[PDB]
Amino acid sequence: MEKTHVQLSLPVLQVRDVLVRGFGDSVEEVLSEARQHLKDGTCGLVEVEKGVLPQLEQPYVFIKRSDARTAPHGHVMVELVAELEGIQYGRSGETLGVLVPHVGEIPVAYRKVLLRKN
Ligand SMILES: CC(=O)Nc1ccc2c(c1)CCC2
Repeated sequence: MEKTHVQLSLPVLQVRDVLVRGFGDSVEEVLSEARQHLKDGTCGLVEVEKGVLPQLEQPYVFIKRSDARTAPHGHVMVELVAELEGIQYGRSGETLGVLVPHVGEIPVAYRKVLLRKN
């Protein structure tokens, strides 16, 4: 009975502050764990710039833009896509960032998203 989309405010973390640098050891695990942390309010977002991905652990979980036609209520519609060894699992739009566990790090911003609970 979960709705197809949920509005979330994600803490945006700087890469060098992140204590737990990924969600696990396989594509299926990272997607699962990312979803669980998103549900629990314990998921952060790192914006991708040069140097960021090499400082994080693969497989990566990205949130990517799902629709251009509109962004309801200020929350960009996004979906999850994992990457391992240059191969992506999911096909979507532009990356908003890479998801990581949040364990109390102080964010630099909050990113409002409307997440597809695929
Ligand atoms: C109320 C709600 O939809 N919570 C929620 C938030 C994020 C996620 C879920 C559930 C399941 C998949 C990821």
